[PDB]
Amino acid sequence: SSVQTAATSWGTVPSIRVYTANNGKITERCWDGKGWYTGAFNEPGHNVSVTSWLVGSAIHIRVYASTGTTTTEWCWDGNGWTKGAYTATN
Amino acid sequence: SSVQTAATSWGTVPSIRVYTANNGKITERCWDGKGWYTGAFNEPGHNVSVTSWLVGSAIHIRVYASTGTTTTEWCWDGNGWTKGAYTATN
Amino acid sequence: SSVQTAATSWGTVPSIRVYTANNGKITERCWDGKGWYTGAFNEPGHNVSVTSWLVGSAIHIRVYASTGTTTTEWCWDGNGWTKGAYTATN
Ligand SMILES: OC[C@@]1(O)OC[C@@H](O)[C@@H](O)[C@@H]1O
Ligand SMILES: OC[C@@]1(O)OC[C@@H](O)[C@@H](O)[C@@H]1O
Ligand SMILES: OC[C@@]1(O)OC[C@@H](O)[C@@H](O)[C@@H]1O
Ligand SMILES: OC[C@@]1(O)OC[C@@H](O)[C@@H](O)[C@@H]1O
Ligand SMILES: OC[C@@]1(O)OC[C@@H](O)[C@@H](O)[C@@H]1O
Ligand SMILES: OC[C@@]1(O)OC[C@@H](O)[C@@H](O)[C@@H]1O
Repeated sequence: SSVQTAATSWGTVPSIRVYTANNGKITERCWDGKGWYTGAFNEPGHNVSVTSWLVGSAIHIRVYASTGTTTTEWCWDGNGWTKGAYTATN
Repeated sequence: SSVQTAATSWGTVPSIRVYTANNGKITERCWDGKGWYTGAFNEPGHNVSVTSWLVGSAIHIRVYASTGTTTTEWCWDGNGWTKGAYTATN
Repeated sequence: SSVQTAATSWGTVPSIRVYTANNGKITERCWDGKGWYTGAFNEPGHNVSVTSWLVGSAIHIRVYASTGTTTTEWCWDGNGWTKGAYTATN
């Protein structure tokens, strides 16, 4: 089984985040113009998607991690990853 | 097996749409700033991807639903989901 | 068993790019307002994700193609697809 990725970007530099689900574990690689480095994201999940939006120059990322029929939303709003209010009855 | 998701967002509130493939069916959950609810999208499919774009204040969404090697495009343009012109030789 | 897609778009026409992973081959279908056609992207991979951003009117596209634990970044920056500096630790 191949890894599964999800990717988002913002601005014109750009900044890029790539999330990889590997055997149930989702980690994050980051680009800000000067080389790829490992990010703070680390959550369980066999499938992953992501969206993001800017307010001014402040980025907001939402990552959706799925295992079985359970999708968990994870939020970045400048100060650490927190669990979001997303629910879905599957 | 796990569900598969795809997400899109627009604006600064923001608005968020999350599409989930589950056992041959794709459904949609929506956020417009005050709680999650279930959206109009409801189409068969085992894999899903999405993109969207604003034209002034008007959002357009395209959802790509695939089963086997067949991929159907569904269009939102302000009032109702309609089948799109996408084709691909697979 | 179903094919896997990823989509991105830009501008207000819009331009759309849909990437399809089918049996270890990722190919590209393009829309610019006047009908669908096949693009120049052809790379090996079992999973695909995409992000894009505009620099003025010039589009920049990053496609992340994964097989096993290897993810390769492919870069469009106006004149041909080249391999990007993305690496990970998988
Ligand atoms: O690259 C730095 C960082 O804070 O940027 C925002 C998020 O992508 C975080 O996971 C990441 O650690
Ligand atoms: O600030 C976090 C939050 O309110 O952001 C908007 C949506 O993603 C919600 O699900 C989420 O809980
Ligand atoms: O959130 C309300 C709604 O009209 O927004 C646009 C589309 O996502 C529709 O499916 C959805 O029901
Ligand atoms: O308005 C619908 C439509 O023209 O929008 C742009 C593309 O998504 C086309 O495939 C689609 O048929
Ligand atoms: O539509 C023409 C084209 O050059 O546009 C940019 C990239 O998507 C290329 O693969 C594609 O062939
Ligand atoms: O111009 C190519 C490049 O520098 O663009 C930004 C990032 O996608 C890098 O991985 C990539 O090598």
